[PDB]
Amino acid sequence: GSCQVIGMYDYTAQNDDELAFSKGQIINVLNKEDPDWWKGEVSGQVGLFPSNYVKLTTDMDPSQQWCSDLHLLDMLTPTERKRQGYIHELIVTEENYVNDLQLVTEIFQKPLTESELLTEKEVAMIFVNWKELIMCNIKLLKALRVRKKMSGEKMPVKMIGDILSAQLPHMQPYIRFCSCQLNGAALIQQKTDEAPDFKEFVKRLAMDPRCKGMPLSSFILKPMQRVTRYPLIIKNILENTPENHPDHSHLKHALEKAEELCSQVNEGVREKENSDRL
Repeated sequence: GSCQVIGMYDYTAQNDDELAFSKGQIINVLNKEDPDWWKGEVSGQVGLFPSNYVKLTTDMDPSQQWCSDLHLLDMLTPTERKRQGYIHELIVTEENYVNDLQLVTEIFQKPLTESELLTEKEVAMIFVNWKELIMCNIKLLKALRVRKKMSGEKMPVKMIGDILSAQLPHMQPYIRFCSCQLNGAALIQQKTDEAPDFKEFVKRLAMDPRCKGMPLSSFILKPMQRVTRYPLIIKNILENTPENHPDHSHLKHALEKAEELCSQVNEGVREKENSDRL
């Protein structure tokens, strides 16, 4: 089964059929036949490598990636550490996510609603209820920030499910946005093909350093990506919350609201794509 590993030491290839890598480098594992020589790939290059020189990423403590600076982290149980780790993966990636949404508007939406290089409808077709998403997610973010503040600067957070359980219901605008992003994507391509003024303008918009080289056709995919990601993170938090824990019940409720949001979103996408045959 495909998975990632990180190099725990440097390794120079000793034979032509080997994969050389550096400490800290992540390599994609293609197979683990030989329990000593994994087949890996790094940047399109495939080779065998010593399995004892590597560490599965899934075996890495999540608190070490998302909150290594948490206070008293080393005093917590191994299971509460993972719980803090996943809680912070949720909060950190949310900050990351909300800011990217904002970024799209600032450097792509507004600069296009002024470009006059396309109608008022052609802007809705691409960004649809994008602004609406920024609103319900900013609400979530603010709520998480507050809980984070309530808990103490770099202090373990005890509850999170209540906020997610409460916040997920307002995520309904995603069904609409995700359902229409398929055309919005076609639109952007049509224009960047028929309107030379367009291809150039949107090419300039995208070179803003904060885009790190990502075209608007990929930023537009983020709302869907975020919706499918939630369940995954919430389930990991739940799994590290015992049933006698005061947040357990909320987490269970939140996982559920998150899973169906994702279902509703995916149903809408399919529905909308099917109706484009009638």
